[PDB]
Formats: sequence, structure tokens, C-alpha cells
Amino acid sequence: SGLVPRGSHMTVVTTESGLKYEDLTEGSGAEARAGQTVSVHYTGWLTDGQKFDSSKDRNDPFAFVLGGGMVIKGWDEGVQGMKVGGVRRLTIPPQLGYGARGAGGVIPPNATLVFEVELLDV
Ligand SMILES: [Cl-]
Repeated sequence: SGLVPRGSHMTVVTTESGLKYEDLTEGSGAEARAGQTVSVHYTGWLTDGQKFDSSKDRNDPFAFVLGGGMVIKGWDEGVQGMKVGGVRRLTIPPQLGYGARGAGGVIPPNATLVFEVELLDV
């Protein structure tokens, strides 16, 4: 608990795993639930602002089985509860990301990852 961890507008949520998220836009559509194949647009940045991945730049949304272990842990946790049309900012500590290994030649070891995710379909 505590006040300061809830952010400048009292809108930052911290979960038991240490994931943080903030709903930038609350969707009006159906809720994302574990087991659904959801489709999203996203961008990811390192904490220095460097973009490392974006579906928008490929002009192709990304579909995955939510909760299915097919993405980093912070995504499987953080996309749940979004509603279609929503935009959520995920701040993913490295144990819920790529850990000590990093990834792809573009995410260093022990990196916190920032994503903005738009939920398109469930
Ligand atoms: Cl933070």
C-alpha cells in the first residue's frame, strides 16, 4: 500500500508480482480474459526511451492466447482486465520480462520494459 506508489494522479496500479500498470484509456468493449486469443497493437520502450518493438510499425496487429505462456509474464498478467478499445501502459520489471538474459540484441540484461498496449479484439 501507500500513497506515493499510486503515481502522480493516483492511477498507477501495482500488483502482487510487482507489475505496474495505468489505464490511459478505458475501453468500452469486451473484457480480456485468460484463454481468449486477443489481438493488440503495441509499442515497447526501454527506460531510456529507446523503442525496441512495435506492431504499429509493422502495420500488423499481434494475436496471442492470453494467459497461455506465449509472451513475457508481464503481458500475460497485464493485458487481463483490459476492455476492447482500451490503452494500458505496462511497466514491467525484468523478472516479468527477459530477466538477466535480455533478448533480441535489443533488450539488455535486467531491463525494465515500458509498453503501451491497445486491445483490439478478444
Ligand atoms: Cl516504476
